[PDB]
Amino acid sequence: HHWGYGKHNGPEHWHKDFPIAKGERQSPVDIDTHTAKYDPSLKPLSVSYDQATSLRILNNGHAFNVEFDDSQDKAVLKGGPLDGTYRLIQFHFHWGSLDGQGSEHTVDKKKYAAELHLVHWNTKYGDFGKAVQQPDGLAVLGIFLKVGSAKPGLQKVVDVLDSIKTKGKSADFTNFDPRGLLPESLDYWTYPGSLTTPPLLECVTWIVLKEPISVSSEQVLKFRKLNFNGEGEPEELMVDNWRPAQPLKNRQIKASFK
Ligand SMILES: COC(=O)c1ccc(SCc2ccccc2)c(S(N)(=O)=O)c1
Ligand SMILES: [Zn+2]
Repeated sequence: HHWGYGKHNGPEHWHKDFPIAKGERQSPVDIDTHTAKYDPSLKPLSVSYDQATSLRILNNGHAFNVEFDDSQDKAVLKGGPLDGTYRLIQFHFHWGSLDGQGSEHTVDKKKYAAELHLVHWNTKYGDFGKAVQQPDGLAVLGIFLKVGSAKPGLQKVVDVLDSIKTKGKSADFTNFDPRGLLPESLDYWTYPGSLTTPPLLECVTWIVLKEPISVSSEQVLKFRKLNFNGEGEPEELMVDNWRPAQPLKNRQIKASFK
Protein backbone atom coordinates (compact mmCIF):
# COMPACT_ATOMS: atom_id res chain seq x y z
CA HIS A 1 0.00 0.00 0.00
CA HIS A 2 2.50 2.60 -1.16
CA TRP A 3 1.87 6.28 -1.88
CA GLY A 4 0.54 7.48 -5.18
CA TYR A 5 -2.22 9.57 -6.72
CA GLY A 6 -4.90 6.93 -6.87
CA LYS A 7 -8.24 6.87 -5.11
CA HIS A 8 -6.88 5.64 -1.70
CA ASN A 9 -3.18 6.58 -1.49
CA GLY A 10 -3.13 10.13 -2.85
CA PRO A 11 -1.82 13.47 -1.46
CA GLU A 12 -4.29 13.70 1.41
CA HIS A 13 -2.86 10.39 2.80
CA TRP A 14 0.85 11.14 2.52
CA HIS A 15 1.20 12.69 5.99
CA LYS A 16 0.74 9.26 7.62
CA ASP A 17 4.03 7.97 6.16
CA PHE A 18 5.70 11.42 5.81
CA PRO A 19 4.61 13.76 8.65
CA ILE A 20 6.63 16.56 7.04
CA ALA A 21 3.61 16.79 4.70
CA LYS A 22 2.02 19.18 7.25
CA GLY A 23 5.29 21.14 7.66
CA GLU A 24 6.20 24.81 7.53
CA ARG A 25 7.57 25.04 3.97
CA GLN A 26 5.58 22.59 1.81
CA SER A 27 5.13 22.83 -1.97
CA PRO A 28 3.45 23.57 -4.27
CA VAL A 29 1.64 26.81 -3.40
CA ASP A 30 -0.80 29.20 -5.01
CA ILE A 31 1.09 32.23 -6.30
CA ASP A 32 -0.99 35.31 -5.43
CA THR A 33 0.42 37.69 -8.03
CA HIS A 34 -0.91 40.79 -6.28
CA THR A 35 0.77 39.80 -2.96
CA ALA A 36 4.13 38.72 -4.45
CA LYS A 37 6.71 41.40 -3.78
CA TYR A 38 8.93 42.72 -6.50
CA ASP A 39 12.51 42.37 -5.27
CA PRO A 40 14.94 44.66 -7.18
CA SER A 41 17.82 42.83 -5.46
CA LEU A 42 17.05 39.57 -7.37
CA LYS A 43 19.43 38.87 -10.27
CA PRO A 44 18.49 37.54 -13.74
CA LEU A 45 18.42 33.78 -13.73
CA SER A 46 21.36 32.10 -15.52
CA VAL A 47 20.43 28.88 -17.28
CA SER A 48 23.48 27.35 -18.92
CA TYR A 49 22.31 24.22 -20.75
CA ASP A 50 24.66 24.31 -23.82
CA GLN A 51 26.62 21.23 -22.66
CA ALA A 52 23.70 19.24 -21.12
CA THR A 53 24.13 15.47 -21.61
CA SER A 54 20.89 13.50 -21.39
CA LEU A 55 21.25 9.76 -20.90
CA ARG A 56 17.99 7.94 -20.33
CA ILE A 57 14.27 8.28 -19.83
CA LEU A 58 12.53 6.30 -17.09
CA ASN A 59 8.92 5.59 -16.15
CA ASN A 60 9.30 5.87 -12.38
CA GLY A 61 5.70 4.75 -11.68
CA HIS A 62 4.44 8.29 -10.95
CA ALA A 63 5.82 10.32 -13.90
CA PHE A 64 8.74 9.99 -16.32
CA ASN A 65 12.26 11.27 -15.60
CA VAL A 66 14.64 12.46 -18.30
CA GLU A 67 18.06 11.87 -16.62
CA PHE A 68 21.27 13.84 -17.22
CA ASP A 69 24.92 13.07 -16.65
CA ASP A 70 25.64 15.28 -13.60
CA SER A 71 29.19 14.03 -12.89
CA GLN A 72 30.76 17.22 -14.28
CA ASP A 73 29.83 20.91 -14.34
CA LYS A 74 27.84 20.94 -17.55
CA ALA A 75 24.17 22.04 -17.31
CA VAL A 76 23.89 24.55 -14.48
CA LEU A 77 21.46 26.96 -12.92
CA LYS A 78 22.75 29.97 -11.05
CA GLY A 79 21.94 33.59 -10.37
CA GLY A 80 18.36 34.56 -9.72
CA PRO A 81 17.81 34.08 -5.94
CA LEU A 82 20.56 31.45 -5.70
CA ASP A 83 23.97 31.45 -4.04
CA GLY A 84 26.45 29.26 -5.92
CA THR A 85 25.87 26.73 -8.61
CA TYR A 86 23.24 24.05 -9.05
CA ARG A 87 23.66 21.13 -11.45
CA LEU A 88 20.83 19.65 -13.55
CA ILE A 89 20.09 16.03 -12.63
CA GLN A 90 16.69 15.31 -14.25
CA PHE A 91 13.43 16.81 -15.44
CA HIS A 92 9.87 15.51 -15.25
CA PHE A 93 6.31 16.79 -15.63
CA HIS A 94 3.04 16.70 -13.77
CA TRP A 95 -0.20 16.73 -15.78
CA GLY A 96 -3.94 16.29 -15.67
CA SER A 97 -6.70 14.05 -16.99
CA LEU A 98 -8.14 17.19 -18.68
CA ASP A 99 -6.59 20.39 -19.96
CA GLY A 100 -8.13 22.38 -17.07
CA GLN A 101 -5.90 20.81 -14.41
CA GLY A 102 -2.44 19.29 -13.99
CA SER A 103 -0.09 21.97 -12.71
CA GLU A 104 1.13 21.86 -9.09
CA HIS A 105 1.70 25.59 -8.61
CA THR A 106 -1.30 27.76 -9.41
CA VAL A 107 -1.34 31.47 -10.36
CA ASP A 108 -4.22 33.42 -8.73
CA LYS A 109 -5.86 29.94 -8.42
CA LYS A 110 -5.43 29.24 -12.17
CA LYS A 111 -4.37 25.64 -12.93
CA TYR A 112 -2.37 24.95 -16.10
CA ALA A 113 -2.56 21.73 -18.15
CA ALA A 114 0.81 20.61 -16.86
CA GLU A 115 4.05 21.73 -15.21
CA LEU A 116 7.67 20.95 -16.07
CA HIS A 117 10.20 20.63 -13.21
CA LEU A 118 13.97 20.86 -13.97
CA VAL A 119 15.65 19.62 -10.83
CA HIS A 120 19.12 20.82 -9.85
CA TRP A 121 21.34 20.16 -6.84
CA ASN A 122 23.75 22.50 -5.04
CA THR A 123 27.38 21.60 -5.96
CA LYS A 124 28.64 22.57 -2.52
CA TYR A 125 27.03 19.36 -1.14
CA GLY A 126 28.83 17.04 -3.57
CA ASP A 127 25.82 14.97 -4.66
CA PHE A 128 22.07 14.82 -4.81
CA GLY A 129 21.56 12.57 -1.76
CA LYS A 130 23.49 14.91 0.51
CA ALA A 131 21.91 18.00 -1.04
CA VAL A 132 18.32 16.90 -0.19
CA GLN A 133 19.23 16.95 3.51
CA GLN A 134 19.98 20.64 3.39
CA PRO A 135 17.60 23.66 3.37
CA ASP A 136 19.33 25.10 0.32
CA GLY A 137 20.12 21.74 -1.36
CA LEU A 138 17.95 21.91 -4.48
CA ALA A 139 16.75 24.45 -7.00
CA VAL A 140 13.75 23.46 -9.09
CA LEU A 141 12.85 25.49 -12.14
CA GLY A 142 9.10 25.20 -12.76
CA ILE A 143 7.56 26.01 -16.16
CA PHE A 144 3.83 25.92 -16.85
CA LEU A 145 2.33 24.26 -19.95
CA LYS A 146 -0.82 25.43 -21.69
CA VAL A 147 -2.53 23.66 -24.59
CA GLY A 148 -2.26 25.46 -27.94
CA SER A 149 0.44 25.35 -30.61
CA ALA A 150 2.87 22.39 -30.47
CA LYS A 151 6.27 22.69 -28.80
CA PRO A 152 8.67 21.27 -31.42
CA GLY A 153 11.38 20.85 -28.78
CA LEU A 154 9.11 18.50 -26.79
CA GLN A 155 8.38 16.10 -29.64
CA LYS A 156 11.47 13.89 -29.11
CA VAL A 157 10.20 13.23 -25.58
CA VAL A 158 6.63 12.51 -26.68
CA ASP A 159 7.79 10.11 -29.38
CA VAL A 160 9.75 7.87 -26.98
CA LEU A 161 6.87 7.47 -24.45
CA ASP A 162 5.36 4.44 -26.17
CA SER A 163 8.66 2.64 -25.36
CA ILE A 164 8.33 3.30 -21.59
CA LYS A 165 4.58 2.87 -21.17
CA THR A 166 4.70 1.00 -17.84
CA LYS A 167 6.35 1.43 -14.46
CA GLY A 168 10.05 0.56 -14.36
CA LYS A 169 10.59 0.71 -18.14
CA SER A 170 13.55 2.81 -19.40
CA ALA A 171 14.97 3.77 -22.77
CA ASP A 172 18.20 5.34 -23.98
CA PHE A 173 17.68 9.06 -24.41
CA THR A 174 20.84 10.84 -25.55
CA ASN A 175 21.42 14.25 -27.10
CA PHE A 176 18.14 15.79 -25.87
CA ASP A 177 18.46 19.57 -25.50
CA PRO A 178 16.38 21.00 -22.61
CA ARG A 179 16.79 24.57 -23.98
CA GLY A 180 13.96 23.71 -26.38
CA LEU A 181 11.52 23.50 -23.42
CA LEU A 182 12.18 27.12 -22.18
CA PRO A 183 9.82 30.07 -22.84
CA GLU A 184 11.18 33.32 -24.22
CA SER A 185 11.17 35.23 -20.90
CA LEU A 186 13.00 34.17 -17.69
CA ASP A 187 10.89 36.44 -15.41
CA TYR A 188 10.12 34.38 -12.29
CA TRP A 189 8.60 34.06 -8.83
CA THR A 190 10.65 32.44 -6.07
CA TYR A 191 9.99 31.04 -2.60
CA PRO A 192 11.44 28.39 -0.20
CA GLY A 193 9.64 25.06 -0.28
CA SER A 194 9.83 21.30 -0.68
CA LEU A 195 9.82 18.31 -2.95
CA THR A 196 6.22 17.73 -4.07
CA THR A 197 6.36 13.92 -3.79
CA PRO A 198 7.40 11.83 -0.79
CA PRO A 199 9.72 12.20 0.97
CA LEU A 200 8.55 15.84 0.81
CA LEU A 201 11.91 17.14 2.04
CA GLU A 202 12.13 20.89 2.75
CA CYS A 203 15.26 21.44 0.66
CA VAL A 204 14.03 23.37 -2.44
CA THR A 205 14.42 26.94 -3.66
CA TRP A 206 11.53 27.13 -6.12
CA ILE A 207 11.91 29.30 -9.23
CA VAL A 208 8.62 29.41 -11.20
CA LEU A 209 8.67 31.15 -14.60
CA LYS A 210 5.81 33.53 -15.30
CA GLU A 211 5.54 32.76 -19.00
CA PRO A 212 4.13 29.29 -19.85
CA ILE A 213 5.10 27.27 -22.87
CA SER A 214 2.55 26.07 -25.40
CA VAL A 215 2.17 22.40 -26.22
CA SER A 216 -0.37 20.78 -28.53
CA SER A 217 -3.41 18.79 -27.49
CA GLU A 218 -1.82 15.81 -29.27
CA GLN A 219 1.42 16.11 -27.26
CA VAL A 220 -0.39 16.20 -23.92
CA LEU A 221 -2.66 13.34 -25.01
CA LYS A 222 0.44 11.17 -25.42
CA PHE A 223 1.47 11.90 -21.79
CA ARG A 224 -1.95 10.62 -20.71
CA LYS A 225 -1.34 7.26 -22.49
CA LEU A 226 1.40 6.35 -20.03
CA ASN A 227 0.62 3.93 -17.25
CA PHE A 228 1.14 3.99 -13.44
CA ASN A 229 0.99 0.16 -13.42
CA GLY A 230 3.73 -2.32 -14.32
CA GLU A 231 3.70 -4.48 -17.49
CA GLY A 232 1.21 -7.30 -17.23
CA GLU A 233 -0.98 -5.46 -14.70
CA PRO A 234 -4.42 -3.87 -15.41
CA GLU A 235 -4.16 -0.44 -16.91
CA GLU A 236 -4.08 2.61 -14.63
CA LEU A 237 -3.63 5.64 -16.85
CA MET A 238 -0.89 8.02 -15.69
CA VAL A 239 -2.99 11.21 -15.20
CA ASP A 240 -3.48 13.70 -12.33
CA ASN A 241 -0.04 13.12 -10.81
CA TRP A 242 -0.02 16.59 -9.20
CA ARG A 243 -0.05 17.56 -5.56
CA PRO A 244 -2.52 20.41 -4.76
CA ALA A 245 -1.53 23.80 -3.33
CA GLN A 246 -0.33 23.70 0.29
CA PRO A 247 -0.55 26.46 2.96
CA LEU A 248 1.89 29.33 2.43
CA LYS A 249 2.34 29.76 6.20
CA ASN A 250 5.17 32.07 7.15
CA ARG A 251 6.54 32.65 3.62
CA GLN A 252 6.85 35.48 1.12
CA ILE A 253 6.85 34.87 -2.61
CA LYS A 254 9.22 37.28 -4.37
CA ALA A 255 8.95 38.46 -8.01
CA SER A 256 11.91 39.20 -10.29
CA PHE A 257 9.77 41.65 -12.29
CA LYS A 258 7.32 44.49 -11.77
C1 LIG B 1 5.26 12.76 -10.11
O1 LIG B 1 6.46 13.35 -9.65
C2 LIG B 1 7.61 12.70 -9.69
O2 LIG B 1 7.64 11.55 -10.21
C3 LIG B 1 8.79 13.31 -9.21
C4 LIG B 1 10.01 12.65 -9.24
C5 LIG B 1 11.15 13.29 -8.73
C6 LIG B 1 11.07 14.61 -8.19
S1 LIG B 1 12.54 15.46 -7.56
C7 LIG B 1 13.80 14.13 -7.37
C8 LIG B 1 13.53 13.13 -6.27
C9 LIG B 1 14.36 12.01 -6.11
C10 LIG B 1 14.07 11.10 -5.07
C11 LIG B 1 12.93 11.28 -4.25
C12 LIG B 1 12.04 12.39 -4.43
C13 LIG B 1 12.36 13.31 -5.45
C14 LIG B 1 9.80 15.26 -8.15
S2 LIG B 1 9.62 16.90 -7.48
N1 LIG B 1 8.13 17.41 -8.02
O3 LIG B 1 9.54 16.85 -5.99
O4 LIG B 1 10.70 17.76 -8.03
C15 LIG B 1 8.68 14.57 -8.62
ZN1 LIG C 1 7.82 17.74 -9.87
